[PDB]
Amino acid sequence: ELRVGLEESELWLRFKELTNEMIVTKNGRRMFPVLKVNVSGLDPNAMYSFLLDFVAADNHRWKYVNGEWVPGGKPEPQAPSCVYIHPDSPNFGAHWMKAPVSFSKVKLTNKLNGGGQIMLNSLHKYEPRIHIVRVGDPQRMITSHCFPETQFIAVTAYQNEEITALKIKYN
Ligand SMILES: COc1ccc(NC(=O)Nc2ccncc2)cc1
Repeated sequence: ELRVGLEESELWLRFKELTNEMIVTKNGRRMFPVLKVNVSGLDPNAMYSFLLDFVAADNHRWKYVNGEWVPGGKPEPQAPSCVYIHPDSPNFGAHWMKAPVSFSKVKLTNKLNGGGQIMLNSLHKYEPRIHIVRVGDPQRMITSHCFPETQFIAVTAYQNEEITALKIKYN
């Protein structure tokens, strides 16, 4: 069976229990933690591309009030459908399964300033989602995994000083 497992889930849950935050900027900002997954049950002989996108978790935005994240208004129009193509794409199942698949280079932005960056809206919650696309397939078969442990709010600046401190402590 195809299995995609989250690497460093215990790390992710340390941020998740504070409510996790990722900085978005004009020129784009790498994530911490980095999304990494382990893969078993691909055809080692076949070729596949790895794609990553970020799904809006809620029909509302968030605000940090008295040290607490709370619903903070009605959402902004959905961010334009940005997909990050893993730079190893396309590759053999053997390649993707031999070591963890890391999205270390993905950049999160609040401006449509190109550069393969992902456009997010500040104060909105997103869930990372990975797609495995089989190359040369007339059925264009795609499998999609979501990672609820990796949920975060996009911010132009950190709200929770504990998050600001965790980020320094573990990075
Ligand atoms: C809850 O206690 C934990 C403490 C540490 C981790 N993992 C961790 O820090 N990983 C890491 C890897 C490489 N560079 C920096 C950090 C998980 C749980």
